[PDB]
Amino acid sequence: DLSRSDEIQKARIQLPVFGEEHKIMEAIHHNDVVIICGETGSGKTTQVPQFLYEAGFGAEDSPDYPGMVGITQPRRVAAVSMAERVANELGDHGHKVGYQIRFDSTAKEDTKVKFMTDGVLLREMMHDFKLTKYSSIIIDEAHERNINTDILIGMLSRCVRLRAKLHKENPIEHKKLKLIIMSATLRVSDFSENKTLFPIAPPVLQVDARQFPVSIHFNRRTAFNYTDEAFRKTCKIHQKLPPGAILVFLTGQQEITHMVKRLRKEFPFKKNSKYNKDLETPVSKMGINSKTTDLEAEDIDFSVQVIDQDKFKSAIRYEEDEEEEEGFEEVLTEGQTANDPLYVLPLYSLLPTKEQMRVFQKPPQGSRLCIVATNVAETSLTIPGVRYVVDSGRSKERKYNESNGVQSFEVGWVSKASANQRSGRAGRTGPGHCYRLYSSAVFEHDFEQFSKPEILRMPVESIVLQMKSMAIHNIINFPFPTPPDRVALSKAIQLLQYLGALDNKEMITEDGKKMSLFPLSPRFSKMLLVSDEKACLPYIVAIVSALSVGDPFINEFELGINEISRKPNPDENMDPELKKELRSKFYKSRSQFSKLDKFSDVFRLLSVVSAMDYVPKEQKEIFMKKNFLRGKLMEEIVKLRKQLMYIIKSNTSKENIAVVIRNEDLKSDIPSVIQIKLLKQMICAGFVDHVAVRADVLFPDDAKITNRTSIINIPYIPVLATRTPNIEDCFVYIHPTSILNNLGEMPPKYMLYYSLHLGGNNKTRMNTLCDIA
Ligand SMILES: Nc1ncnc2c1ncn2[C@@H]1O[C@H](COP(=O)(O)OP(=O)(O)O)[C@@H](O)[C@H]1O
Ligand SMILES: [Mg+2]
Repeated sequence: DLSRSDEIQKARIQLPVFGEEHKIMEAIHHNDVVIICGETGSGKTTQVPQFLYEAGFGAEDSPDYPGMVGITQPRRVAAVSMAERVANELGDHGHKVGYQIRFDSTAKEDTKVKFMTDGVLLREMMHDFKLTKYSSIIIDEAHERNINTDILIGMLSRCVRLRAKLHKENPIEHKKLKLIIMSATLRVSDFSENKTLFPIAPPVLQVDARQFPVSIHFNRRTAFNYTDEAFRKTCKIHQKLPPGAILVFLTGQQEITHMVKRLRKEFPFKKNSKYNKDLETPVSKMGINSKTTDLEAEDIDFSVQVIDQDKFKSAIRYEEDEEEEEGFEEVLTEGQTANDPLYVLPLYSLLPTKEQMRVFQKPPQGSRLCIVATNVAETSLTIPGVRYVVDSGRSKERKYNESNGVQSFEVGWVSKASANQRSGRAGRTGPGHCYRLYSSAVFEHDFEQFSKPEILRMPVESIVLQMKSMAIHNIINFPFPTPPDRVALSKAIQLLQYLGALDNKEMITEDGKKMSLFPLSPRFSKMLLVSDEKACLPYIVAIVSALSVGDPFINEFELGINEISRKPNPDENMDPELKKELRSKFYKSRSQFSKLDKFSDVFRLLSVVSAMDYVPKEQKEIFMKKNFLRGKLMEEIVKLRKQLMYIIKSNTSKENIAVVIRNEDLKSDIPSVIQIKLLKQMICAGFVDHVAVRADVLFPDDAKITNRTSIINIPYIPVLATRTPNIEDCFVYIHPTSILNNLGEMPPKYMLYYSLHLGGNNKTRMNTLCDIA
């Protein structure tokens, strides 16, 4: 027999999924694949595994369902917390419940209900595709559309098909597999209507959760300093409004730690109270890297966007086209004071497990609970008693810049769907309030309706590399929920081959696996991997960071000081002396960063970035102004170098003991001559498919050229280019801003280019990196 406590079984009957047990189990008995949709707090994660367990799934001599019940989460916080909750709810059967969030954790013997991440199950499928240890797999939180979730759903479609075939043949020897996909929303047509996933559409069950009304309060304007605004709003809620918990939505650990410290200092418990160490978080993050667990966007610090208040405000100035703050008309109730202690706790994915469990316990009497969380608390779990939500409206998400191939992880607006999901957390126990730290205008105009599936926010070569690191062989025909185009997939496989991440039979190499460990686009990952020779790693880190952020050099044409037009075509129609003096100082400044190498634009980049570390704080602006630099880009490059250094150091160890890096660690020696030649080979490894040979070499005497041709007129041809019936439609040229223009000597024979550019219609121009010998 199974025996739960009175508290437990009475909590369960309130949950809307509990009431639909009948329809759910009926569908599961009649169908191998079932989709269940229900809002957060419905009881999906806690109750469906219990339904299966009570039905005999995993029972030690079940004739049809002896395998475990596996349930995946895209979020490891949810995996662990919801495992602990289900173990509690199973009473004297709770020992059957375990979890696994690390690759090399080996789970308990008697575990029959197993919570794990996405990536854990993907890895188990490498050793047993059929997942024979499992009677049922629940893919949870699918509406988040993380890349591993999409991949797992495709993999499981094949697995369930195969298990059904084998079970049809011999049911004593091969058991069926029940696949259940669970979603917070109805947006499941990429699963339910996808015929390559499910030839026969699975049933879609809807659970009708009862959410109390939540009053939505927009701020009048949208503050740039959202952490200060959230602190301010949280204090006002706490001091004026009746009992109930506060959930604050920030974007990452650093912000959360700082905000929790401010709140504890503002509303402490009495001096040397026991509670002022139940709140202590002596370890800000667990030792974690990509070798042991699947990094989530939230965990990765690699941001390339300039933060800038002026740019922010001008981007949203339409809100200035149209008195008290709304949502503060309720008052304190008896036994409350404006200065009650705040039982404030952090909640983010890097948080140690024992600390992350504190958020479900009741606050001590006479205090108010405040959870400062990332969007882990948006749909993946529920904090009891939340009456007030404070929404920064933002999150850290993966982004892919199509124009330059840079993958990064950036703070930006969430979708409207996500904002509404955040608000809803204030409506689980009773009517509540959500305080959005942004205007109704900004919400309307700049919050996208729906967030893009992560597969659409990735370099396709990253998608392919991840699947290949999971030993998924057939990429082209893989049943994606949202498939990339076959052409892009083929090109991505070929790129990974040029990078040596896939071999000639399209299988991952050892260097491929190492690259798959990095959160960067594979060209950059490759350059960092081959870089640990002759103390060259820091130079490559500087170069990758500069390329990721962008060109900090303001050029003559942007300064409006060019003597000759950018383009030679003769179309369209104080200041002079000053312009000539500006040109003088500009070419001097440029030359000052061109001393490491005479042919290589990438090394003038390295040069400014290196010089930047010797310019003390009070010189930055003078430095910037004197050198026509984009100071915000330079500062961002400093920050990114430090982030990337942390990423590498965290990867060297198995357990992360990487130390905070300080600005003084970036001080570089200027590279030696052989160091420079080597850097050129490393960069070339990242861009092997981008070499351009002077047309006069491949074809001498068959094409025009003269003694005094402008350098910018000297034709190059990318070796991998598609020769056309009329050839010259395919040549490319050196840009007039490059270092090469100051040669006079003839330009190199083999040049390495970052990319080619066609806007600016004279001719296709090269964005040059360096020469190849
Ligand atoms: N320690 C706990 N962990 C998780 N949920 C808890 C805990 N204690 C109580 N609960 C309650 O259990 C319910 C869990 O619902 P859940 O299964 O997470 O729904 P869904 O997965 O559909 O969002 C919540 O309403 C929450 O209030
Ligand atoms: Mg859930």
